[PDB]
Amino acid sequence: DIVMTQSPDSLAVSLGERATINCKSSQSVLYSSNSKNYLAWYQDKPGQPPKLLIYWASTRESGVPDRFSGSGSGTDFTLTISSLQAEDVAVYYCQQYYSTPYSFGQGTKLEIK
Ligand code: IUM
Ligand SMILES: [Zn+2]
Repeated sequence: DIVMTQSPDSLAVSLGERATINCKSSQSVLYSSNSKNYLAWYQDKPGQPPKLLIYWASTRESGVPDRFSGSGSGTDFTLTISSLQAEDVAVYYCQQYYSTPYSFGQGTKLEIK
């Protein structure tokens, strides 16, 4: 199974500062025919359903501000929030949908320092 591993498990960043979250896939999720990374990022707020933030590893979902940026190819991916705002507090998850069963990381709890 393709296993997704996030780092760190928890991060306390100060408002206005940058938060960086890593996600590693056990095998490449970069499809050579497409040249696309089947990697997604979700933002999950307490008690709320998860919201899709970025897909194809770097494409932002409609409405998502550009301070959220996803990058990486193959096996190493990153979610960088430039200038963390109070509403950014949530657990962030990466997911691969390269091949079934689709899998997620254990999440990274992002908090205001
Ligand atoms: O808080 U919720 O998937
Ligand atoms: Zn901009």
